[PDB]
Amino acid sequence: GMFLLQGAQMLQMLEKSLRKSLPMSLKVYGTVMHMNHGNPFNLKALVDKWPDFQTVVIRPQEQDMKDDLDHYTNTYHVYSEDLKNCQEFLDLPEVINWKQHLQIQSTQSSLNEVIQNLAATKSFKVKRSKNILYMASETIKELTPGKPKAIDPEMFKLSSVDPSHAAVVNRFWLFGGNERSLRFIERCIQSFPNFCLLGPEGTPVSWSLMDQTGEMRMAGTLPEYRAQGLVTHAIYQQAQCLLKRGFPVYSHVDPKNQIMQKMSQSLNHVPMPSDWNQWNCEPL
Repeated sequence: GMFLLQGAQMLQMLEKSLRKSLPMSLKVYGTVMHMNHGNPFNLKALVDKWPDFQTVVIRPQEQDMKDDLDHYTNTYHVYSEDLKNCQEFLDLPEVINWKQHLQIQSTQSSLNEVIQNLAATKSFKVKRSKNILYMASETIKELTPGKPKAIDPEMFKLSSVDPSHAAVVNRFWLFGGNERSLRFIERCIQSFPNFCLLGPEGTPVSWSLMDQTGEMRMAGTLPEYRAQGLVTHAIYQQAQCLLKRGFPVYSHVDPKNQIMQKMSQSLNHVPMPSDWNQWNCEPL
């Protein structure tokens, strides 16, 4: 079937049900937690059956998805208990619009075969980004049962990124650098907590953001400030505020990037048995 969840009662039930499938449901779980805190990205939760769903999809509003090329906006979050059920659900045109450039995100790598099967029936091609999934030790103990190196406090001050400095984050985001990606960063900075270290001139020199899934995202440093462990400070603070607000602390790292794996380990972030995945889909 296909059901659109409506109202806090249903969205809170969905959040609680997904808690039982962490960490593989984490990408969806974090997204639903933010829908339950004002739904700033105007998303909707779809399931194949209620209350005992097999497949959940979080998707944006059709009339916000006016630009077929805006894969940052055209993002879907998926978790499924039954791969055949998932393929039948994602085949429904009200669930996913495969005619656009889009992103599917999940911490469930087994969805790869569902997406490859639908690429063959829905006339799209796929490029998969697979990264290591980290979670804070503290989040692991609560949901699925560590400090930075000292820097000079006269040199660096903790703050948050002003929306007027989105451009710097976007400038150094290696999956961004363009206008559509800037607009996505601006929505993340407007909607969700973020931390930066200000340099001696009072502008952001390192930063940690969050997106609509609750994941820590888009960490970076000004080139002149690299190799000083400054991003560790921004991510540590971001993580501390998430813990305090009762949200999961999670992130991902490219297997190539040993500096960010080491930094993750230094903050007691643990690599998980689930992977981080983004399937970039566009029509043939």
